[PDB]
Amino acid sequence: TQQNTPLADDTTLMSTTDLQGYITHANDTFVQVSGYTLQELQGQPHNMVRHPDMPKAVFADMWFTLKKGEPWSGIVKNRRKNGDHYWVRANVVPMVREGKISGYMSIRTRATDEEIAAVEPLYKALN
Ligand SMILES: Cc1cc2nc3c(=O)[nH]c(=O)nc-3n(C[C@H](O)[C@H](O)[C@H](O)COP(=O)(O)OP(=O)(O)OC[C@H]3O[C@@H](n4cnc5c(N)ncnc54)[C@H](O)[C@@H]3O)c2cc1C
Repeated sequence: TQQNTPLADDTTLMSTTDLQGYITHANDTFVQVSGYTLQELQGQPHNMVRHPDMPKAVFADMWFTLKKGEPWSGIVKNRRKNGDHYWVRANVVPMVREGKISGYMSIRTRATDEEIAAVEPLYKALN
């Protein structure tokens, strides 16, 4: 199925990746919503969650901003294990340890559907 899974108001997905984007930890809500357990996520890139409809230009601008040491945010469409889609607004922030960017943490809330209708014409003009 490709249908939408409506998320609750308190939905707060949080995860941590290394400098190459491979997941190092994931909170319990990310495990429940994504359908993947913690051990299946650890040591895996964050693209197993990526929905194929998401443009390449969205992630290219994120890593350009992240590699500059700056935080990034945007409306993201994700994919579950069964394959249902759910929109979020990712808030990826570079993690700094001893003056060095050690990784990136992100807190993903539920996307208001009005942010979806504003990027869908832009997303089909991006990829
Ligand atoms: C903390 C964190 C949380 C994330 N959460 C999500 C999430 O919830 N959903 C989601 O879909 N993605 C998420 N991502 C992005 C994920 O890691 C992938 O980069 C994304 O899915 C795109 O990878 P891809 O190979 O599928 O597409 P690609 O074809 O690789 O993406 C297009 C462009 O992305 C750029 N890019 C991707 N990875 C890198 C990299 N490591 N270094 C430099 N440039 C790069 C390249 O310029 C490339 O041309 C997250 C990343 C981080 C760091």
